[PDB]
Amino acid sequence: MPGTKRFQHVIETPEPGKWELSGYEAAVPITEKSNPLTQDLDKADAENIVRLLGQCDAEIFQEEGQSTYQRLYSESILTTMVQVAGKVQEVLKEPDGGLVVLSGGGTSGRMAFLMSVSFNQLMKGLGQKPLYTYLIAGGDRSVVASREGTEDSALHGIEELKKVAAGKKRVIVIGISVGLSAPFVAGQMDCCMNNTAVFLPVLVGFNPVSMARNDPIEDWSSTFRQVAERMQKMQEKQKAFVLNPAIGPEGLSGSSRMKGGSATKILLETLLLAAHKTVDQGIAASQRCLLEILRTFERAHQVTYSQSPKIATLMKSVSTSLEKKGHVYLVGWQTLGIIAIMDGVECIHTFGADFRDVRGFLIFTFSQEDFLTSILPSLTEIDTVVFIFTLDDNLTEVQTIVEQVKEKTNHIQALAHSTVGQTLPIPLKKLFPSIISITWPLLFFEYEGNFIQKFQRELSTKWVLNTVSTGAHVLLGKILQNHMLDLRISNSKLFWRALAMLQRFSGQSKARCIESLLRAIHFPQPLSDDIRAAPISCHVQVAHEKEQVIPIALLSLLFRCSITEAQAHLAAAPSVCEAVRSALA
Ligand SMILES: O=S(=O)(N[C@@H](c1cc2ccccc2s1)c1ccccc1Cl)c1ccc2c(c1)OCCCO2
Ligand SMILES: O=P(O)(O)OC[C@@H](O)[C@@H](O)[C@H](O)[C@@H](O)CO
Repeated sequence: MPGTKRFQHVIETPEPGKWELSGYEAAVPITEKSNPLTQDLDKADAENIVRLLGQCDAEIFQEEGQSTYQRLYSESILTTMVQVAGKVQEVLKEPDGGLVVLSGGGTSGRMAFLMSVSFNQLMKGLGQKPLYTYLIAGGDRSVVASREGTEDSALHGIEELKKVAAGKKRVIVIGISVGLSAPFVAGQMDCCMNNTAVFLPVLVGFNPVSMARNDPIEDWSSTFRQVAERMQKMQEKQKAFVLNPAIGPEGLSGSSRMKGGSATKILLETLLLAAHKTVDQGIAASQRCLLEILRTFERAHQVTYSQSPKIATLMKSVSTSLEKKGHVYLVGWQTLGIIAIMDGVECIHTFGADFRDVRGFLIFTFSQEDFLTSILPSLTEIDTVVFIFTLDDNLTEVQTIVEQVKEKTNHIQALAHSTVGQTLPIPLKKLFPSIISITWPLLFFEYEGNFIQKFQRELSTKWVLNTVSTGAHVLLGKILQNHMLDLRISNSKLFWRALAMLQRFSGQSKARCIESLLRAIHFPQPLSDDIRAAPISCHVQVAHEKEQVIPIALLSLLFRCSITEAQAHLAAAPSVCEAVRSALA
């Protein structure tokens, strides 16, 4: 029948109680799993949210049990990180015709960009020509934009990679997809494998390959799973690498901007630093060099969440403000400015949030007096501003801008990074009551820019910001258990995540879930055989423009009713969350 093919790969809903025993749960990729630590995340108060998300983030450094999935500290992963450092070094010693590309979509794209800059800085500092570049689904504009639709074309990934690989002779492509999921990446990797004279593909993600996506890519013939299975075979002769440790599920299910973005930096910074440090010394990279850096990143988590109670309070001020239709501003310098901009933007697609609700500023790139005259006027008593800097920044810009903001608003707070025994100039000191200071012990550093100091702080800020943004919106009641129910379907992955959420919360069959989702999407047009048979992009393009697609589809199933009936029920309830909660009872 029509639609049987497009949905061939979908697993049937299990009958109640045999979720485990049907083998459906064992097929849910780790990156899409519900994290059991957060099954009651929607009931936690602010301090528990922080405690629960800090605990989920720490799963990154947790070791393998005794059967089970390799992890970051497993010897198969570290031995792969070594071999990859090894190949990065071959390129470092022959920079003529050599290039290192870091490519991802969404947050994997954002991460790739940061790291390409840093390692380019490092090489400038040594007087060598920069060898790093990034690639982000949707071009470079995507780095600071919410643009979830762009990851779905393989050809587009292959074009972008063909532009940048110019007339180079040895190219390392590090494709980053947390879920081993994005067709953008899949196409790059497959292309590298069709020309291993020039290309070396390295695939980075956090699912076992056996959970990689296996649904058809619209412009391509292989699935992500097949591409990855073929890379893994090539690794035996060291012509491709798959670097995929499990790091456990996300605190908010499928939200791979959190743990997944963090692990991506931890994993790649570690490995590239190791490679640079050890070329200088004319020594091969080794597990022991990687470990030093890895443990430093793991100290960084401890150091960061030891400041939890102040994180919980920044959380509340952020949540309070948005409950009143207020706005929230994130202001910081150099690379922490950017990380602020990334976090705010991600709130758009993650929570259905307006660009103004949580916006980030770099001193989007609005400098000292430009921000004073432009943004400063339009503030208000309920808003919130957050300053993010090190005590090595122009601390004179800092004090100024806060002084003016303290006039137009009082819900300020800040995030400050210091080496130990650095002190807060007394004007600045006095403007912040409960302040978030994070002091970093002395560490001896090989290079001029102190790149390891940079990485720790970027990462620690990421964790604080992500925990605040996510926590703030959970507090508002917009998350259901640990799922975001009311997402906007803007790509095929989210299409599937929606369908899985319908199977999970409805318990009804695969065919009914799918029918209800397509009706919801395409309403007011009815299911035709064309629509049943259409490629997933057709449903995505139409869902992307609508509101409450998933809750409307769920209600339809629970009440066993039409789309007309569920829509009017929804509009006759105080809110979405309210209506779904009641219906779930
Ligand atoms: O497209 S898939 O090959 N892989 C999908 C998913 C697969 C899958 C399987 C069970 C439950 C949820 C999900 S989501 C995938 C894999 C890695 C990273 C992200 C994503 Cl979306 C697929 C496989 C099976 C699916 C399914 C999708 O739709 C969801 C409902 C269950 O059936
Ligand atoms: O790295 P992946 O699995 O290929 O995910 C690619 C992007 O969709 C992902 O980063 C997404 O943008 C974020 O909103 C996840 O919270």
